[PDB]
Amino acid sequence: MLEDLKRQVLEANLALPKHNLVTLTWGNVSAVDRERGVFVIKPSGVDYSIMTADDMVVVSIETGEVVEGAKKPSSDTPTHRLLYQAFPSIGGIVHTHSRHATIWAQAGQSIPATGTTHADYFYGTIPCTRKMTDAEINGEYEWETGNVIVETFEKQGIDAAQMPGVLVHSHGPFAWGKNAEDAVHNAIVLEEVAYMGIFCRQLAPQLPDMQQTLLNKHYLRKH
Amino acid sequence: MLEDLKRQVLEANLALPKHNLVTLTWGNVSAVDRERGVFVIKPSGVDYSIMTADDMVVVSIETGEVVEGAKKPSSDTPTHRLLYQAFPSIGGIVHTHSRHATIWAQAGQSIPATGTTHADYFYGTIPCTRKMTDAEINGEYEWETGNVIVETFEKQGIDAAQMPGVLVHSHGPFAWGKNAEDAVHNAIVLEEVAYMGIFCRQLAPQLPDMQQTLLNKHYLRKH
Amino acid sequence: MLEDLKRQVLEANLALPKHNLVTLTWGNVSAVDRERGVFVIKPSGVDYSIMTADDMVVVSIETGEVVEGAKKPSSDTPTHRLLYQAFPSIGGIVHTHSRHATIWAQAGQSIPATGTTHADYFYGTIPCTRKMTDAEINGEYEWETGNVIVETFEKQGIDAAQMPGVLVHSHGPFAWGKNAEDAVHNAIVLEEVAYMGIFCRQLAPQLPDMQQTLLNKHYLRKH
Amino acid sequence: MLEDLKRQVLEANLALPKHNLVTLTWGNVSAVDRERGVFVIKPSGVDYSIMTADDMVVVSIETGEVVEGAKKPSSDTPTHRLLYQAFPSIGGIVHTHSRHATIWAQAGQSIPATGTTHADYFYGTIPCTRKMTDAEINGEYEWETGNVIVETFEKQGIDAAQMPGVLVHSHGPFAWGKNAEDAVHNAIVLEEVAYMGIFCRQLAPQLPDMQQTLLNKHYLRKH
Ligand SMILES: [Zn+2]
Ligand SMILES: [Zn+2]
Ligand SMILES: [Zn+2]
Ligand SMILES: [Zn+2]
Repeated sequence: MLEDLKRQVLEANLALPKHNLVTLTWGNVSAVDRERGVFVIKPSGVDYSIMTADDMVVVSIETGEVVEGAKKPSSDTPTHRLLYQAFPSIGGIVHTHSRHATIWAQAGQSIPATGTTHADYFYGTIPCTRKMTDAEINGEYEWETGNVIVETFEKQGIDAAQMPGVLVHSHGPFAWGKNAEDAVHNAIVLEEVAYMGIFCRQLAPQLPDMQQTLLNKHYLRKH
Repeated sequence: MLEDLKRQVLEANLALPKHNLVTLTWGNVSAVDRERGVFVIKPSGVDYSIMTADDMVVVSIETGEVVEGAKKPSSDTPTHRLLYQAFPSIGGIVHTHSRHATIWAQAGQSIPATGTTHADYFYGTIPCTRKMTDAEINGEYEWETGNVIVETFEKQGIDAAQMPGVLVHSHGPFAWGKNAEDAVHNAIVLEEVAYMGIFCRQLAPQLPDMQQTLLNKHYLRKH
Repeated sequence: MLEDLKRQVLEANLALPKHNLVTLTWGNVSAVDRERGVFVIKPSGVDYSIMTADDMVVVSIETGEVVEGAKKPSSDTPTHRLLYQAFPSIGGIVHTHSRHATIWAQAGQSIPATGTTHADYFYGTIPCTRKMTDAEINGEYEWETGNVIVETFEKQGIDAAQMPGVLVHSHGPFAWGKNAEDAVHNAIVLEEVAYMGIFCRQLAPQLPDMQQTLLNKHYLRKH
Repeated sequence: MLEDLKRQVLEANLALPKHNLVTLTWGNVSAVDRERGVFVIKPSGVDYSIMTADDMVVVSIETGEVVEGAKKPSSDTPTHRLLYQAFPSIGGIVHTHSRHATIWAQAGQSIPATGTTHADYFYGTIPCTRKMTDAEINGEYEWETGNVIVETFEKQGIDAAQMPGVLVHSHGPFAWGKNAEDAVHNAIVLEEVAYMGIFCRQLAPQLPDMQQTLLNKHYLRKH
């Protein structure tokens, strides 16, 4: 019912292993169609090497119910849905356990902006959420994961439109963008600055965050 | 005599270099057939690029004697055999010297669970064995290596069915699963969490193990 | 108007992703033609996988105006131009955000010469610039970036002909050479010594710079 | 005049980039023919992608003079020659600047045996030479590099037949074996244990060298 969207989401998902952001069947990408009040997401239980546009699943933003698709949607669907509802500006969402972004997530630390590479895509510190409560973990887990992300941005006054990424404590990264492709790009850059962030810290443990002026020059220039 | 099993084991072995879990001729995979009281394992002295299903060797679980095969079985056969005998639930075993899991093994330290990636495959700390005694090293080495692994799980009260992996002090990782393929997957994830475990420790040297609730949510959800 | 030069610059740019010096669309290479008072540089907004020799842009060294080309030149053109004007000897320039060189840049530290690998291409410490002032960042940024590089070499008395590389604080590496190809080679070696520099420091935090005699033997031997 | 040897040496050299032991034109492999009193080595100034068996150069062990070949021999020829003369048992030599072995070399530290991976190929600590004197550096450099290696093994009482590798302070690794292929294998394993050696140290800074019994079990088993 949204063949082109399914194609985009299919290609985005296929891009995950190509850019070494994932292994086995981890990761998932989705793209939204606000007008139709629905979003397309990777299916659960399908290898990337067999995946076809038909395997993509269409889900209702409002009810989280599957509108079209023979396969079961990704188990992360609730988190995606919550995010689309909470952040109006986003059009695509990417979830992976890319090694270095995940390393920061497991360490429960935020990735500070120390380079223009980072400044070009994330306006400031890429936030890491607080740990989830037992109530949250044992309740509607995936949906609750989404709430913890939204809470992180709200309590810290950060605009989801200027920070297309977040690290979920002890879990991994979540990125988003204008569309499926854009989200994938932010996901790869997120992994990139996560990697460089580890070693530049090692070289300079007391390195201060980059100059606000430089951060502004780069982020505001684009966007 | 077990053509399909030989095919599975052949493919599993071939997967080792594809996933960069090994170099040269290191590593070996085997799968069991309880009813026939036998297991199929990689041959010793054969490059992965020349290996064929016929090269796989069939070995008796009870006697450790070669039941069928023109080639010599992997020198690690005794360890595999011991493990099949000791852990009834396992159907496949993988041994590699994958860089990061091996780094932990040489450091003689256990990989703590600090992420959901880990929680999805290993129910808790991936154990590292104690050093082997000179008696053990100079006796039936490979067989004794198997005993040290079993002893590790017993003295620490860990269920082999919930912890499909172990690190042998100063040597390398050993993984297992329901079958050849499943064992290979656990082997690759083991390497993965080993890698992330190194750097998340660097970022947070005092990082506590992940929340028991989160560990439970993830491991118990599957399995 | 300089088909062969465009070919060289096209190939050089295409080499960036091949040698894993870049991702997405980052990076850019240019080569000069002193006699014609012009230089050819990568275009802005074109994927490496679609790039053709026609996409290359010809720019005036003196006016920085586009002499030929349907596409917009790289946003880094001003930095390139400034460098060609300031350093007469250079014939090619490469800019990338290659992970390890960039790690040093974000750490704001210079890469010391600790190996003959380094000695063969850089005569001494590969300099990292000071931070740029707000005036510089908010003025003609790219052009000013070039000035900060030149100032670095002048105040430190380093000959651009013996040090084909520099790290721009919080940004990334810039390399150059006799031509497009030569610059690319220096860029890859720069990344290489940046990588080894990180870990040899970890192994030996108090390691002194390599023997001046060894540095001289290697650099002076070639060049 | 030794077509088969030239083929072997050609393939060995070509293996260097395949196993990521080198970049650009670094590295070189040679194999000897004691009876003919000559050795075949990679040529200087030829890309790996263009190299053919004819490009290999034949050199006299006794005079170091080129016996056959249109191209100039590797600038490292003297070091190779010296080594063949000093160590009768070796039949092949490999020199590379493989990242991790080179990291140890630049740090001027020896790689301790902490794993069976290492034990299978190197009987003990892989030695790193002392720094070379100015007299040595400014004299017959390459030949002198060979002398420093031999001196290292002699003063430390280490048998070249049991330690197919060495690190030259501030330079890089040198490996050898029964033949070209065997030397290449030792070179790749040397890089491997160098890599793991870096991080297992990070995990366990006070980790003692592996048990002598385990080292013996593994090295003596083979060889
Ligand atoms: Zn996840
Ligand atoms: Zn082993
Ligand atoms: Zn840049
Ligand atoms: Zn060298």
